[PDB]
Amino acid sequence: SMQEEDTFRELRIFLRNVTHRLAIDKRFRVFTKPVDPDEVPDYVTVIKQPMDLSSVISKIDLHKYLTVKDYLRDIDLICSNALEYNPDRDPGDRLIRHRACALRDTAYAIIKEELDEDFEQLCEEIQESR
Ligand SMILES: CC(=O)c1csc(NC(=O)[C@@H]2CNCCN2)n1
Repeated sequence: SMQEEDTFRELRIFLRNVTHRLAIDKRFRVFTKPVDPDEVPDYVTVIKQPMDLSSVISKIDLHKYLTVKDYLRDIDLICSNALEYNPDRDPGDRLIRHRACALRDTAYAIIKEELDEDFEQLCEEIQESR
């Protein structure tokens, strides 16, 4: 319905705002763009499903997210891909793991503070109806 499309549009506006606040954070620069194969050649080999904040923005605009849970699955994928690719005790790995966990924690905390639980519930019920 037209009312339901307004609901999903509000969700997209919210998700773009959260994603922008993550993308401008200096700690998360490594997560803002796909990994360059010329720079990191073993990445495409270890990580089967890459995800980054620019790809998240594109999926918002393609109406791929109908609930915040769909969005958080891709935030969680950014984080879990980073932990998987950086498992070593080396400081370069430890730094990215710390940033990856901060990205995930920050996104969850913004959503917990700013997304109305009834709004998310409405989104889920519209989605379950289609
Ligand atoms: C996006 C992401 O997770 C990513 C991008 S570069 C990188 N890891 C490194 O550059 C290496 C890995 N181990 C050797 C020392 N640091 N991880």
